Amino acid sequence: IVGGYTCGANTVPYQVSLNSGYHFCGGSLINSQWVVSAAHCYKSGIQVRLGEDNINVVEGNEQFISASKSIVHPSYNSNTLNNDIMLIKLKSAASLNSRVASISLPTSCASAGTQCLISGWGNTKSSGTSYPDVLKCLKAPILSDSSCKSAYPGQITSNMFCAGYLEGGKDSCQGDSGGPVVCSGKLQGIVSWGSGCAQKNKPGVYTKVCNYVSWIKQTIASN
Ligand SMILES: [Ca+2]
Repeated sequence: IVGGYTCGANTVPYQVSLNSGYHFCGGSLINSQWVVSAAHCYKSGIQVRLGEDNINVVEGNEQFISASKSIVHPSYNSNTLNNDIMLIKLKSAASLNSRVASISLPTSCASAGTQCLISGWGNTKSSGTSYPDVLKCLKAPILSDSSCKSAYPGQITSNMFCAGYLEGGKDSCQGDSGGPVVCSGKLQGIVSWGSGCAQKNKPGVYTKVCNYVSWIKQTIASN
């Protein structure tokens, strides 16, 4: 997250870190046994880390649970990042309390202009590299589909939306991928891609979760 703020320990209780010896992506807990992330975060043999604030220090609310199964969306295209969504099942159920909690799936798609909370452990610099240890947060609006497509001609599908600031300065970034965009208390987006970070007229691009609720629910119901 570039231009954000320190969230506070366990203030984003559905935020998880995907760990394969090191943090490499975010994700969102959507029930006690399932995490939703980006398909471009796929890799074998990872551990899901819940209850994290400082990802390099054991602070006493962590739950570490290995993944039993990954399911990349059946139509994921890594060249275009169309359908950049994946489900991760945990080997055991997380224990849910105020500091570890699931985030509700949307019942409708959030409109441009809705303010949302974006969070992750990704890069905090737009020209340079500095990775934070504690979770960072950004409050940012969904941008119109027209400004999204004008910023990224030929690249925005109906499974994507833009959020952030066309003037730059505030954005998600590398290492935030797979993490949440939460609006009015529901999971509306997944940190997916963008050109650089916090650049002018290159806002963040997010997987449009509301398109995938039927697939998520049916998948969870059979796996
Ligand atoms: Ca920790």
